[PDB]
Amino acid sequence: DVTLTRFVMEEGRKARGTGEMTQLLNSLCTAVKAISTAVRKAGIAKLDVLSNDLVINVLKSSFATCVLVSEEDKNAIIVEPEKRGKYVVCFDPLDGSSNIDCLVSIGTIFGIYRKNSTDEPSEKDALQPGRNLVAAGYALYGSATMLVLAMVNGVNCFMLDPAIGEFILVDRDVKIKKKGSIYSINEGYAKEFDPAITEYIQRKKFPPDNSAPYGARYVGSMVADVHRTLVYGGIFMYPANKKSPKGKLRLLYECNPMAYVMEKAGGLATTGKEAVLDIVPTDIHQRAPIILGSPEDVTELLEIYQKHA
Amino acid sequence: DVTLTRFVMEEGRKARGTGEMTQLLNSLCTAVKAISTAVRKAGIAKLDVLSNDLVINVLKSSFATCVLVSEEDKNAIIVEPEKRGKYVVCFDPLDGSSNIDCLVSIGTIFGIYRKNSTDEPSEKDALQPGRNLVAAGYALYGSATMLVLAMVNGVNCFMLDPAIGEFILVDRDVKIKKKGSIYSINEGYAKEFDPAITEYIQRKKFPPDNSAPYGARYVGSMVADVHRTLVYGGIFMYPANKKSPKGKLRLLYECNPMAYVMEKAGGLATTGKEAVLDIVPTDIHQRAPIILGSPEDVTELLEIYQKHAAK
Amino acid sequence: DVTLTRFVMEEGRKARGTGEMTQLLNSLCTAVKAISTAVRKAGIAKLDVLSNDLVINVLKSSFATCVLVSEEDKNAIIVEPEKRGKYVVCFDPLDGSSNIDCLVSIGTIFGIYRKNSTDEPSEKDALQPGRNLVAAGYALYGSATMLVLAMVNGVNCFMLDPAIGEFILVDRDVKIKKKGSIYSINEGYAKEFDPAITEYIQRKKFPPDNSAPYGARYVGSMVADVHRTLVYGGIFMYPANKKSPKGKLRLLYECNPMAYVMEKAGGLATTGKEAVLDIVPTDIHQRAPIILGSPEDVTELLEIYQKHAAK
Amino acid sequence: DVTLTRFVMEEGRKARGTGEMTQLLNSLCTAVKAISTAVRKAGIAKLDVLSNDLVINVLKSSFATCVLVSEEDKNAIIVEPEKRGKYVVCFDPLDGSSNIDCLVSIGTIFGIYRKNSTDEPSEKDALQPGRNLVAAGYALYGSATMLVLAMVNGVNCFMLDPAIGEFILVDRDVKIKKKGSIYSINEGYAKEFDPAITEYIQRKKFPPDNSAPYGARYVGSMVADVHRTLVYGGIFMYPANKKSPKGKLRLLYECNPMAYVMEKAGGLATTGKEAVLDIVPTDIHQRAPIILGSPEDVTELLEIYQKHA
Ligand SMILES: Nc1ncnc2c1ncn2[C@@H]1O[C@H](COP(=O)(O)O)[C@@H](O)[C@H]1O
Ligand SMILES: Nc1ncnc2c1ncn2[C@@H]1O[C@H](COP(=O)(O)O)[C@@H](O)[C@H]1O
Ligand SMILES: Nc1ncnc2c1ncn2[C@@H]1O[C@H](COP(=O)(O)O)[C@@H](O)[C@H]1O
Ligand SMILES: Nc1ncnc2c1ncn2[C@@H]1O[C@H](COP(=O)(O)O)[C@@H](O)[C@H]1O
Ligand SMILES: O=P(O)(O)OC[C@H]1O[C@](O)(CO)[C@@H](O)[C@@H]1O
Ligand SMILES: O=P(O)(O)OC[C@H]1O[C@](O)(CO)[C@@H](O)[C@@H]1O
Ligand SMILES: O=P(O)(O)OC[C@H]1O[C@](O)(CO)[C@@H](O)[C@@H]1O
Ligand SMILES: O=P(O)(O)OC[C@H]1O[C@](O)(CO)[C@@H](O)[C@@H]1O
Ligand SMILES: [Mg+2]
Ligand SMILES: [Mg+2]
Ligand SMILES: [Mg+2]
Ligand SMILES: [Mg+2]
Ligand SMILES: [Mg+2]
Ligand SMILES: [Mg+2]
Ligand SMILES: [Mg+2]
Ligand SMILES: [Mg+2]
Repeated sequence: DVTLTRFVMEEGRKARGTGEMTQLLNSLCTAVKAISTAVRKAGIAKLDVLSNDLVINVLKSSFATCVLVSEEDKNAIIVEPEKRGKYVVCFDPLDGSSNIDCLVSIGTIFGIYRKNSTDEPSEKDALQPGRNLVAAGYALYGSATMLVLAMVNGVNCFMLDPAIGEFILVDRDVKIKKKGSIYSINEGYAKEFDPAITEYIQRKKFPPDNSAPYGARYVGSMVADVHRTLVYGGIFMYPANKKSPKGKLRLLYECNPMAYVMEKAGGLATTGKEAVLDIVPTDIHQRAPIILGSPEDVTELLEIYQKHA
Repeated sequence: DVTLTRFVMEEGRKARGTGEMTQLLNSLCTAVKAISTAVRKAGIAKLDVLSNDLVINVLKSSFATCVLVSEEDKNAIIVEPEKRGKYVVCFDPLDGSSNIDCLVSIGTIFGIYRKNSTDEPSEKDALQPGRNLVAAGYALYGSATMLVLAMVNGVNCFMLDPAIGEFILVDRDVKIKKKGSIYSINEGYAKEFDPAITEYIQRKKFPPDNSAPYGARYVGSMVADVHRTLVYGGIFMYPANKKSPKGKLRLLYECNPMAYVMEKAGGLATTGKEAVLDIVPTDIHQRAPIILGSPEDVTELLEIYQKHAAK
Repeated sequence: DVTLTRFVMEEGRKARGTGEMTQLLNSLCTAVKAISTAVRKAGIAKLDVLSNDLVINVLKSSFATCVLVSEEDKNAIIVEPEKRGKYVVCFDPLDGSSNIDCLVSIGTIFGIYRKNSTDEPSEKDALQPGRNLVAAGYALYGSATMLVLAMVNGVNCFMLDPAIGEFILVDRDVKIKKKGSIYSINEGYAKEFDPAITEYIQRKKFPPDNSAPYGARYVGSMVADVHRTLVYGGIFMYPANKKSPKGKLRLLYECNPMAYVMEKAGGLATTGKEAVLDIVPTDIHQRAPIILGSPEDVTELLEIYQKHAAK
Repeated sequence: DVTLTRFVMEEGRKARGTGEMTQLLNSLCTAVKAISTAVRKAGIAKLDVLSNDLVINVLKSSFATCVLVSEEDKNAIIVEPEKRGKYVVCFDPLDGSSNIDCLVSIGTIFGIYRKNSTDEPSEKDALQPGRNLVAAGYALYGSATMLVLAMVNGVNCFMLDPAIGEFILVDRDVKIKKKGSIYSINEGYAKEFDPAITEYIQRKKFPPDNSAPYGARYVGSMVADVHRTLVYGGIFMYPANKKSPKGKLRLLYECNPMAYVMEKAGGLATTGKEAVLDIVPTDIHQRAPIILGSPEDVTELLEIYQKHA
């Protein structure tokens, strides 16, 4: 019976916020419901772009933002002085484009930052390390629509009841299991994996200790593979290959938001040499290898890396 | 503008049917919508058991049914005499159990067969090779809901407009791509694959012709991985392993209906040694290893198998 | 559990129909859902024109239609030859215009007739007395959406479950109450009523038998006031006045279909001098005064009319 | 593009409210959407009571109330000390019961009050005159679902987009037309009307000045007849008859909330001798004759009354 609006509103009162951030989040939610309806093809009797147009618009109207970065735009959107609020938002309107046409789960990922600089708003305002995130999360358009919000005191999962257009709290304080039995990677790149990644895979299939082999799962949508990682445990890997030197997934709105959710839930997120949330961005569309999930599974792979010095 | 309701009514007419089989499809459709709405969690403020009850119940009220086989039931279900029809229906009420809790795509699989017999309806009526199907179909509850239906005439895809509860033809007389670039399998069983499967995988990662490697995709729900296979091309496979020697997927309401759809769409479906559609089942819950998808992809693998048997 | 889709398919079968007319109902249903969703303002974040386009378009794609008459069109619409069927359809796409803006109940009225002729389909095919209808029906977009359908066999009501886009039988073989207690008319035209209507009203407020006065109800939408009349009993009336001498409501897609439903349900429908169903129209947009509802109520009024003509 | 949540939230920030009232209104809205879905019979493949159970529950959880009065309960609901907020709410969960079964428009009416007394919460806390209302309004389940909210600075109309479960602002600052051409009453009681009511009707049908006669309309649901009055202008009348000496409609949750909406929109609401909002309630289920709508139409009838001294 507890709804996202009420949760968000409450959290607003504790913090003693002025109402801007709350406003922002209500706005986000609404955009998410408008995308969910669109993705379930209501009125079917473009998608990548509809999404973006929605997140941009509803965000601007929140009067809570000053800088926007979307995976759909070369340049940072600087907001009109008259709609200008204090937050910097980095979103991925519709994540999982390769999966759109085959009807497989796709999502929306976001990250909220606070204007640090005291100068005119600009792209550098979104080049803050993931560690500075105030809020981060995602909406999965799967069998059902779900919004996962992460904030300092934890990760919570709200189910969208499309009947009355309300997200309902379904999981109180998500924590990922210490150790899982599922691995996610696209193994199509085997020929260009680095030595650590290569050795890790072998262990998941031929465990030296003779334990059960991990199961494999890779939806092809970061948002779906990641959500499963949070919920079932296990590991997700989009490492840097020879064809994609710096990884494929993008730091600001794909790597950072999900890293934050992972740690806030007791998991880890690393590039293999460094915590993702600690990297200082040099480009709003930068890419960075990513490995995330159960603390023990990630740690194991890190040990292989240092072992490969 | 062409609704599924319209499509089936027209098809039944062109076939000069008595409407029983047309009723059947309508009922299967109504159930799909019902299952969809529940899966999307409308009214939230077990999913497998509900799906099953809906199908069993709808199929009975159809008055088109004589025998039913659910993956949810130890034994076939024989329809009471006042409600009997000439049709046998093999269904998997909700496929992709491992993905339910994590909100990934899941679906409903179905296959339909005419009674082959004069005698009291029994289990035996359900033990017909996939080649004998009248229609095979799957509903996918993914980003959007899709119902795919295959009949002697071809494969068609309909999207569910949840705004009006209607399925709308979106892709007509669908044909799978001859050769793809995406391979779908659970590599976790690697230690247990046979030499052919193993050789094949290596070949998707390290192509001898030095071309670009196939990309990998494996949702975990046979309805999801198969649908993508139909629409993007490529190949899907769930071969035999230790835990399941004979394959995991079930012949009657998993392999057969998908192999039917896949072949109507100009694709292949093999266990590795024979055509899935030609196996004569002897147990309604029988399992079978399966390889399906684009012709050149399954063929390449079949050649690896033949190459090993030939040695 | 009995859907409208199922009901019509079964009915068509029992009638041994070729399915054309069955297709027609399906198409009318699909349109109703479509109109409903628009009326409920889904996707908001002209209603009369949209309704019309939907119906005209759906009815044509049905391939069951030869001629169409819309209250929205100056002239009958003749269906192109490749899409022709044997059916003539008189419809009012959205009834209750005065109530649209204020969000009160509005609906869609329809009547269906077989072509009576050998000759090129024309307007003339639509000029058949209401007695000649195969089916008459109305969808009410009120608190909930309801589709009422009447055929030679009776009147049935189906509720729209918008969760699954399906109409569900809720009231079967409906029969209007013999005598009611609610009278429905626009008393604003009082200065212009004829002596009978006037006497009658006075009689509902000051009953000579000293019983309790009928209560008054008048929504302004003929679909709303008629539906209530069918379900609670009582009487509805829109007689002749100065601004409309011949009555306001239209014979073909307002009076006729409602009189058909009302009679199948054991009720009456008169202009005051004759049965609405028996008038032979001579203009597709012709008007007629109407009195309908419970038998004893319309009869009481008819007696007042006869009593004046007799003097 | 402006939603009820954002409007309500904003108004919250101007007033510099602590968030309780805002919370309350978000709660109300949600209850209203849950009733709308129920009334459109979603899941049909009791109503009077479902409604009440919803309004009670969601209101209690708002933590914004201390006293509730529903047309469905003999006694005032006094809220548990631990969920106790400062507001007193008077609602009519589902108005138009006689109309439920025939599918004709029905609604939900509410009125919000502020705890005046400093003693233990009790029924007297809801016996405040309508004039003290802080907020009042209604939700009409018609062809479409609409929420009309009235508050000190005006009346606004929000359309419920059932697609994404959001009310959308559709009318900025409602004002009723000075004069209408529609009258609403149940004329079935003609034999027990008082002289003023009787004479008024005659004028609407046989205007002495020979002008056009008013049209008649009476849905049978206060919420529908009243909403039409607001939107098209004209008059609505549920006068006291001989069979119902004090009127039928009830002061706290039927007469008062709609009076407030009417005045706040430039119209009038009277019992024929007195402004409705000025009556001091002596019972939570009291009844009081009501006449409301266009200022000129109501005033005309008042003149007949004083003329009938
Ligand atoms: N709705 C909310 N939920 C959680 N934290 C919030 C909320 N509103 C404000 N805060 C915290 O308080 C700060 C000030 O909020 P504001 O004045 O609304 O910008 C934010 O940076 C948050 O860290
Ligand atoms: N709706 C339909 N779509 C496709 N084929 C049909 C349909 N109805 C009947 N048929 C064909 O005609 C046969 C007899 O149908 P029935 O009389 O409905 O049992 C079926 O087994 C179908 O192969
Ligand atoms: N779905 C149906 N419901 C009721 N009667 C029908 C139906 N279909 C056909 N009939 C009866 O059979 C006649 C021939 O129908 P058709 O062959 O569909 O044009 C119609 O005019 C109806 O009176
Ligand atoms: N959301 C709101 N909209 C309009 N007025 C409000 C709102 N919140 C508070 N107010 C006004 O400010 C007072 C204090 O609100 P609160 O502290 O939230 O109880 C209320 O009695 C209202 O008169
Ligand atoms: O096909 P690949 O290289 O495995 O890419 C999969 C990834 O691509 C993305 O679409 C990034 O564009 C992610 O959403 C997903 O995780
Ligand atoms: O999890 P595994 O062993 O890879 O098997 C996955 C398969 O399980 C199934 O649920 C069959 O039971 C299929 O839907 C899916 O393809
Ligand atoms: O407003 P009036 O003149 O009372 O007429 C009301 C009638 O108008 C109509 O809209 C006919 O045009 C009917 O739906 C309704 O019964
Ligand atoms: O049938 P009557 O006496 O005109 O009552 C109509 C009124 O009754 C009520 O239902 C009050 O219970 C109102 O909603 C409506 O305005
Ligand atoms: Mg994107
Ligand atoms: Mg992305
Ligand atoms: Mg199942
Ligand atoms: Mg299955
Ligand atoms: Mg119209
Ligand atoms: Mg009309
Ligand atoms: Mg009530
Ligand atoms: Mg009431």
